[PDB]
Amino acid sequence: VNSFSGYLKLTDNVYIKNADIVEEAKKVKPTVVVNAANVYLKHGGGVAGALNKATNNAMQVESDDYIATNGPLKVGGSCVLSGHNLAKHCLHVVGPNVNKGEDIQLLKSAYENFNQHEVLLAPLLSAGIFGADPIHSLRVCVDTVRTNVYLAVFDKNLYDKLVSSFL
Ligand SMILES: Cc1nc(Cn2cnc(N)c3ncnc2-3)cs1
Repeated sequence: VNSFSGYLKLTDNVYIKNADIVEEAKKVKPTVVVNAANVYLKHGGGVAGALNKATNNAMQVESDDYIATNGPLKVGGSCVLSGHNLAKHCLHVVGPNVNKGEDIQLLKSAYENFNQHEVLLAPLLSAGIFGADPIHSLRVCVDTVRTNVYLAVFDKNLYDKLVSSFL
């Protein structure tokens, strides 16, 4: 048993809910929240800007020290940093940004990072302002992640579309 509530079950291991990932993290305090990061860990908008704002910018301060030491992530890569006030850990995962001309084939590599964690609260990678088709992102998630993933979709209209179209 875990503390996640109100999720639709898609598969053996994938669950989904219409909720802001920020509001879900505050309520659950999961072991791992996934950030939809970029390679610079510059948390401007989408899930990164919203998560970072909820940490009072502590996520960005920690992230800048990480980049100063290690350099940028790879597209498709990740790093584990603090979850601050939202979670034990934040897994910063870089999905391809379609709008940036980033290769969509890297989305599977991005979701493979989730398999290093038994349970995660996560957004749909490369969706929203990263420009990918969210229906595709959900399919790659279900076909790639083997650990237990609780997906938060903030947009009501997108949630209803993802559920109705899910095979
Ligand atoms: C770059 C990306 N944006 C989203 C959409 N999205 C944006 N803002 C939030 N606070 C969200 N919580 C859940 N999903 C959210 C997915 S990936």
